[PDB]
Amino acid sequence: RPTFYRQELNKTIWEVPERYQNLSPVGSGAYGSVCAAFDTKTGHRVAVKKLSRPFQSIIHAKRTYRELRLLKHMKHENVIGLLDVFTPARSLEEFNDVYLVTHLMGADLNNIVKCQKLTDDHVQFLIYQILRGLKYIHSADIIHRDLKPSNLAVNEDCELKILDFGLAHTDDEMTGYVATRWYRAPEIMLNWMHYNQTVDIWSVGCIMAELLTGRTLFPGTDHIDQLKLILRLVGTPGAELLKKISSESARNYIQSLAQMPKMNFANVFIGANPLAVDLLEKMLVLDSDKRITAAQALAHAYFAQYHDPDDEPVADPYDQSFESRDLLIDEWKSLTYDEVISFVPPP
Ligand SMILES: CCCc1ccc(NC(C)=O)cc1O
Ligand SMILES: [Cl-]
Ligand SMILES: [Cl-]
Ligand SMILES: [Cl-]
Ligand SMILES: [Cl-]
Ligand SMILES: [Mg+2]
Repeated sequence: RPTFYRQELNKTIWEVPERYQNLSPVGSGAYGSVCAAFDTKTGHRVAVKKLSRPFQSIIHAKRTYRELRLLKHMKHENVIGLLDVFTPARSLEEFNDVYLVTHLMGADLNNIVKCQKLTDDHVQFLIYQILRGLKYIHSADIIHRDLKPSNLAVNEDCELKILDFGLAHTDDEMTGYVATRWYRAPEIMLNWMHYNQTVDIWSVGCIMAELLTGRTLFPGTDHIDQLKLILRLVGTPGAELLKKISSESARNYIQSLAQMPKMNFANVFIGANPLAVDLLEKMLVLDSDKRITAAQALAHAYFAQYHDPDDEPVADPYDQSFESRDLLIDEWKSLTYDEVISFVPPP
């Protein structure tokens, strides 16, 4: 066990191993607080996150376990990984606090999109890396659920990592003119379907469109306005898809709208590479069964310059049976403690 030292930063106590030096606050959320630091063992600049109230309820304890399980599994060049996890506690009986350590990320794709002039080669490389990471995530039967520009880190060499997996966002967070909803698939925006991995491909289509034009694709002022923007571009549901729609709330509202045809994407995305237009038409489909998958998209001709089927790896299997398990707070807490003490750092 390393030696730990204590300090108070912005009214919070931080108790961390001596290896982490020069802690400086960089933000707070509802799930924790974050400090930048220098890691003397590896030489990296790191982000250290102290979870807030990790075991305050059954829901919160299960969420803490879920986050740690996910971060310990993800080992891929285009996905955020876990550098370290620690607790100052010396036993399960005194265990209360959890700290997570990752590489410190600078710019996100929002910063790139609003300030930089992107060539077609830039869009190719950025979307290629998203899809490479998504092939890996989906091969473990994980759904990201929250892909958007602020959850994609990008460095000076245009290299990209996927961040901030959806841990299961409030109704207030998705209300009104908010980027938190602009990238969500139409079948989940009003919970007309259960989540599945095809929702992430819709999000990729929205992101790629925004890199090509510099503008949000579906900036709705509320859920209904956003659905209308979507249906104007892709058309109202055809007979084949309506037959598959199980939700009675969806059918009733959908049938109240005048029918509209799918628009011509070459007249929407003026000047874009025709191969980019073709890929967008394969992502932005209402029938989620018919959307292109991440593995299929990597082989599309738009990525010919970067695609290498011997360098697009899949994940080890990921056991999610805990998600259907009913446990007490202290049982989730003990499971989390086991995962903290068994962590082995990357080479
Ligand atoms: C405006 C329609 C919203 C919607 C509702 C359901 C589905 N179902 C499938 C299987 O893809 C897909 C949808 O796009
Ligand atoms: Cl140390
Ligand atoms: Cl503790
Ligand atoms: Cl965003
Ligand atoms: Cl597993
Ligand atoms: Mg985020």
